[PDB]
Amino acid sequence: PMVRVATNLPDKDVPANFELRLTEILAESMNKPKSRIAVEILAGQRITHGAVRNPVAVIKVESIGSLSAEDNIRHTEKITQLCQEELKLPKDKVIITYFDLNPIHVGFNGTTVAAATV
Amino acid sequence: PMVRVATNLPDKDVPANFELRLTEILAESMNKPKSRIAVEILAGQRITHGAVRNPVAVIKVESIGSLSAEDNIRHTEKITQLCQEELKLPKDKVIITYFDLNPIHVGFNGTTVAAAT
Amino acid sequence: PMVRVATNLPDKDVPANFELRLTEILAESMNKPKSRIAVEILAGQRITHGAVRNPVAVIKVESIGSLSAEDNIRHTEKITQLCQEELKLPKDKVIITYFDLNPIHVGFNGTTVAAATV
Repeated sequence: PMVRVATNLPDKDVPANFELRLTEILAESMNKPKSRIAVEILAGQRITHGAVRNPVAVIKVESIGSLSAEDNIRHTEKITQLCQEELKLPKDKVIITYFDLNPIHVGFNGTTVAAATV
Repeated sequence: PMVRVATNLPDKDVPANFELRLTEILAESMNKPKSRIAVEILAGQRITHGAVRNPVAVIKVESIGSLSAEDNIRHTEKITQLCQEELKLPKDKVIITYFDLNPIHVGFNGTTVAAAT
Repeated sequence: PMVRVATNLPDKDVPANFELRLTEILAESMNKPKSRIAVEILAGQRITHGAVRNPVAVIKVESIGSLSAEDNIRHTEKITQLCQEELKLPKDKVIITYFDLNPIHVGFNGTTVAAATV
């Protein structure tokens, strides 16, 4: 999984261990190994939501599978909870998009995932 | 809807009200509430186009619906016009990608849009 | 094609000609004109992979076509090679996602690509 978290909160408010907690949470929720999870944090961004600069997080999650309708309810609960605890965001200021990728559309280790598997 | 605007133009050239105008324009063009539109601006970025640093804006629009073939002509006209007026970019330096998302693939307010609707 | 390269390597380690080389390589591999290739570099980013801050590159490639199963093997090899030569990344620290866009979903020159073509 590849995760991008963008917030208008300053970097100061995103704790040093946030990426590590998000990695653990998604490893468990998605049944994926930590060694295949990347997290990018962009803080202090110019973001509006509803045309106001209230604190907000916009999150993108890409994965090959583990993104069923039921799975995404669980991932959303867990990610939203982490944002509430660590960033003090309200739930209506956490926006997540999930991209369920075909293995022919992911390169890793010098080839596609499709070309590396049975 | 979630909109990301990246440009190699300096932040100076992207006026303070750009996000607000883009919000209004897309609320009207897509028939969605302003309160459900997020805009991210990344200015002063390291971007090339044609392998040199000519001014460019690269825009991503994610939405559940309101992204039909006909809709996207309209959105493109309006977004491009705003970039012409406010950033002084030519229309061939405004590149937009639209992602039409299934409601099971969007989390908001602690659950998926599908599960809430 | 619209290409986004995010790395936790400092900007210093991403040479000034990286975008130019990537443009040429993808123009050739994807049979697309240089004048329709944009490359964004985000360097010095807060990125973890496997919950560590080891050097990593996360790359997104969007295009109308030129992203078949076979094409993507080739693109992955060439992009990974460039990252090895210029950024000194190991191949298991280069992650690429490919998005194959319908022409109705791309705005360019003030209209959609679909609306501008035969």
